[PDB]
Amino acid sequence: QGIDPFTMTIPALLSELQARGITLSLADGELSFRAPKGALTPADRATLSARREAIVAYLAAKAARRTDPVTITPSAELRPSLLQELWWHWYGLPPRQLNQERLPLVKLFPGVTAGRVAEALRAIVARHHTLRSSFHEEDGRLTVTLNEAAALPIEFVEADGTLPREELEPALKAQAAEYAARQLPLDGQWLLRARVVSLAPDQSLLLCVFHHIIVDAASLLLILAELDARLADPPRALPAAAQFLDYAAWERAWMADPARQPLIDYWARRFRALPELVGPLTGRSLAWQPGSKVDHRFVIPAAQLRRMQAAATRLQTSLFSALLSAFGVALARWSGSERVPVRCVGDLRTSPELANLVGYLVCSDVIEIHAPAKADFVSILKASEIESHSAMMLRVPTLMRHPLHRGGSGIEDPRGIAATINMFSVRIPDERADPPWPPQLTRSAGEPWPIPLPSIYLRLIDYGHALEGSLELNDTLLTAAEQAALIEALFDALDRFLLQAPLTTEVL
Amino acid sequence: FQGIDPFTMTIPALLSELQARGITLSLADGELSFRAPKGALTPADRATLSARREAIVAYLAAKAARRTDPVTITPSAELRPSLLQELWWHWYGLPPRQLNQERLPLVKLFPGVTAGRVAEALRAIVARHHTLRSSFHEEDGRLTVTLNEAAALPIEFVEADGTLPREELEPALKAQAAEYAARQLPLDGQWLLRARVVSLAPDQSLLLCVFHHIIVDAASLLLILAELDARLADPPRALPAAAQFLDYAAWERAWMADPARQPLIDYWARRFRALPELVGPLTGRSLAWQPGSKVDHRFVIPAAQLRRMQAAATRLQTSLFSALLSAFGVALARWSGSERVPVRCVGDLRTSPELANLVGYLVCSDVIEIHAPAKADFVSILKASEIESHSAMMLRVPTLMRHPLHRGGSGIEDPRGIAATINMFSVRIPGAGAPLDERADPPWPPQLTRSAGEPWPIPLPSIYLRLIDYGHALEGSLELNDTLLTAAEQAALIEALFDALDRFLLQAAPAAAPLTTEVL
Repeated sequence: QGIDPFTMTIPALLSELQARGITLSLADGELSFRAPKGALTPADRATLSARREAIVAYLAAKAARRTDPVTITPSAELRPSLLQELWWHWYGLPPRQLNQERLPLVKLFPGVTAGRVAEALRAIVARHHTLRSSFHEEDGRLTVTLNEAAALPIEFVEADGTLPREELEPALKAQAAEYAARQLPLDGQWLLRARVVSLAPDQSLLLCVFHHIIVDAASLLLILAELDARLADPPRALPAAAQFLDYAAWERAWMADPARQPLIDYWARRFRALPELVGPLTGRSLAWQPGSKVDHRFVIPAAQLRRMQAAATRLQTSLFSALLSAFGVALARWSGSERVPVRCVGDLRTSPELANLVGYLVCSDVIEIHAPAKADFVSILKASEIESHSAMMLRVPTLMRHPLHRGGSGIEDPRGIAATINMFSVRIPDERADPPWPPQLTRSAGEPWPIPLPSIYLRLIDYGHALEGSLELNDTLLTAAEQAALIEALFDALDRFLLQAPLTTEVL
Repeated sequence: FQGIDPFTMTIPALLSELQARGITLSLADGELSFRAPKGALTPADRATLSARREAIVAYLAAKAARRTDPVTITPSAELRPSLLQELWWHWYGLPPRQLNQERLPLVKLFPGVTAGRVAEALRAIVARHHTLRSSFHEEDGRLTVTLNEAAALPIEFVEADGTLPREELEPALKAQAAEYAARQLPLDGQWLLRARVVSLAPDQSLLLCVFHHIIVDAASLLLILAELDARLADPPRALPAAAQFLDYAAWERAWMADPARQPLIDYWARRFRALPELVGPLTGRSLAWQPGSKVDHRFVIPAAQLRRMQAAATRLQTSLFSALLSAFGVALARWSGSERVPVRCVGDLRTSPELANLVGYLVCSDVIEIHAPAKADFVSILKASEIESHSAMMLRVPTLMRHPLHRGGSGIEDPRGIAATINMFSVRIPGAGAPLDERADPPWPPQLTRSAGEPWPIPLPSIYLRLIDYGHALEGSLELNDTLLTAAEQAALIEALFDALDRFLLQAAPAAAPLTTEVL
């Protein structure tokens, strides 16, 4: 619990009161509290009185939140979703699309014929109607149509499955790479392509590419799970799934309700108050600008990842939260600013009604991490956990997703926050006790972004046995010395706060 | 608990973080070395240690100079004043009216025991612990100490009418005790204690003693009460072995004169030059000790709230004392507006078995600085302050911030520059302390009793919080210089203290009590 409740954030103030058995509620503009007798102290009452405006604003936002159950009713309307409009109008149709428009799927199906794989894939496409979307503009109005699943041209090619493991693996890897590198234009007829490689009469390799406007990473996992179930012998039952087209109608209705206005206003106000980070050596604003996207990839192997999970347990927190706090501390140290906003990528599938919905359901949780040099890590961690829970409770689907060229309600454009983090876990099927630190880094070639590029974007996937990371940077905005210092700051934070949680004597 | 900027942590906190990783720093032949698992010390660690090498070596040199167990006290030392007796004598002088804190009273009823048996036991205690018989005088200005004979102690016998009704007898006995305790016991008097037995009846005796504080501390008062109980029990209990304070005094003088002490002195002198200065939040006046009027604000925390405070300290994995110290420091920070609060913590040198049961004056000070930035949380302040208290206790010097000086010194003795003192100790004597209060919902804050002012013509501790944990209750007295702090400053400091106790130690501890809804 903080020392000065008068200057805590409202989420932290409310959480502190919650831990002492005091819960606040808003009804008809009247603010009230429920607690055991004498729990609310005169000092509490003075704080609540001094900060009444902010408290009631926060509570009105909370009243406008998405509440369970999310009840999706079938919709006769076929129209672009709010997020599809944001994507289409922001990214446009450049002659070469950004690589992030394409999401590949690569899966070997031992024992299964190419025809059975293609049949299962086509049935998936027939089932989740959003997969068949096709977009075009008429008079500036974006419109969507559905292809017929029967018309999907699934390609069949062959490879010699009897080749030795050490020639066959590179050949298949090169086939997948070439396939995934082809353009999948946003205005194309189909927003996916599928190809089956027959390794043998009963050995098949599936290669798909889906357009990111229609499919998120969680949906790729859903598609793989549905494939495994359909191709098992005998096939397993398929869990029911709502349709994204129906969700899209529900979401447009939910967003157009004036009841949302307290929530929108809350976020808009918070974003006006966000500080600006600058290059530590350049003083340039770190708001998003065009540039060259360079990816710095690394893998934390099993032993170190296990130490990190142990440290996270000892801090009574998730691995995600520990990593988010280390990232914020690294950014504070690197930038020189003790207040660091971070855009955290999340998944709107947080209720059973949305569990198996195939589509685009990516969202953002924006928090502000405070790392004063006098503080300890666990304290920053605890504060950030509170901010993360509040942000997740108060999610708005369009919030800091894609930038805007116009308009908006002040919550949509993410360009003013330099740093994004995107962490998730995968649990679908190294061990050196001698891993170096820092882990080995591979620097990618630069991808040209003629449009604003996330200045700093840390992607992390926890596979259980390893943690894959990619620090994507605007190599045109950050100097090489700035980039190296940020990498050093990141690895130092990870080591100090998460790794370090026979005896020799040396003179120092 | 690990800080964000190790470059600016205190050395005790830095060493604590490294220890948590199995990294131990040592000093040998002026060379700083480290023991650790083979890949533990990282380049960032090494850069921090190299940049802070001078202060790290100074701290370890202080630690090497520390008091180490065992304390081996040689018996039958020659008789001379202790270092602390000289400090007391020369500081306080012999004013025509002494300060009340010179007198420590003892009041104990011994049902079933005749007056002669009580007097025999008390005299034997006086015969056994020779420092009790000290008497002071000057020879050409040099403080000199001699011993009275225990046989010559004039124990007074008086009577009280034990058959009077309880409501006549109890006030009468309390007035006898109060009058007896109020008489002067001059520092230069022949005896530095006096004893009187009140016969309520031939076999009902009330013992009244007064001891001079230069010779007896509060822990020794408890030791004397325990020894009386042992001596008067049937059958009598063995008496626990005790070293003599006179011999400890010679041991301590030699220990302080050893040149090996110099790095330790040096460390503290340097720490104290760096102490911030606190000022009154409404006056802007320095809160260093000044003459004035001592007013005591007394209160009692009853059983139900004390149990909640103890559960909070258990949940924070700390002692009740550490929790109370951190709450006091946070209150001082909020009240004063200063995020850095020095606190003189009164302690007891009896921390090893060689000093257990030693009757005498063994009071010491542990000085720490509590850092309470408004954005910090309580548990991190608590954890850091624990580290500071452990280091300070390890590096104790008996003369450190005990009594002020008119002259001389080594830069560590005078405590006047620290506004706030805390003095916490525990008692586990059945029936001792405040009346029991087993209400499950006692009011908060506790009722406050303000004493009349005592005139201090010499520098008076500006803020002194005394706390006694009796098990069933926590008795408190906040002693304030009523000439220095305005009434509004005093009220605000008391309110800050009670708010910190409530918010960080009491709250979340109602165990499913009735819920009410109120409009704000």
